[PDB]
Amino acid sequence: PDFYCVKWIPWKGEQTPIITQSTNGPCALLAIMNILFLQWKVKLPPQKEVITSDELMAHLGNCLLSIKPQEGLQLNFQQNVDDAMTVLPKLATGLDVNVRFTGVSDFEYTPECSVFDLLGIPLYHGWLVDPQSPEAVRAVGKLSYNQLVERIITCKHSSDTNLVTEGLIAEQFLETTAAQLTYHGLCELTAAAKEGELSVFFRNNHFSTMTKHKSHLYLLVTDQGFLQEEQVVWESLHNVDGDSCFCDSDFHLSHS
Repeated sequence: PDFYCVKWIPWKGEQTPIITQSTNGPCALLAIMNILFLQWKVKLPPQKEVITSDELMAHLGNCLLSIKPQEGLQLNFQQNVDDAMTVLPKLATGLDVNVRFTGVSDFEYTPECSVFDLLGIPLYHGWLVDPQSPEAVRAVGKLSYNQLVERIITCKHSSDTNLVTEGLIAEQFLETTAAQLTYHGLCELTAAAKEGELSVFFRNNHFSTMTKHKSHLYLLVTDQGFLQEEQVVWESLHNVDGDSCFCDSDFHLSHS
């Protein structure tokens, strides 16, 4: 959990490095930092076999601090920086996000949110309510999965089944849509999702590098296991659940 292993993969023309989580924690630095290496925003000596939470960290800070501003955020930006810079070292350990269920770019604002909101990197999650189920739209509203828990516990105690009825039928929406994704979220995600531009995906307090390529949603292979395999580069999110096909950089299929 201290060091990290480099996959070294031919991508977009040249030999490009990438990082592999084996521990598989609430680990979002590997997920962001990855993006930067692809974007070639951070170059690594061709040599490098390994890298530390230390290396990765300081690499990101020089990368954030090298953002000159774009006129939304004006001197609002100047605090967006301070916010992020300060909760930067947080990313090393891990970071909960309060996911909203309204939309796939909808969260309660952590100040760790500010790192993405500054690196022009989108964050998305799959855990959306289904307007193809009316009770949720009403019985969940704009509440978040840290604010819905607080609320379900309030309803379990209200002597008024008018608002226990909700408190039951929220308990449904979790003790069912456990996998933090719905078919609905998954579809709606591809909707928002710009082709070919890389992003980050939240699920079960766990972070993934993402993209849409030929209008399907393919993630990266942050798994250390498939490691000598340069051609094994993207897994699919073609499906609500099941199995996924693997690819080389150019999104051609590959086999062990």
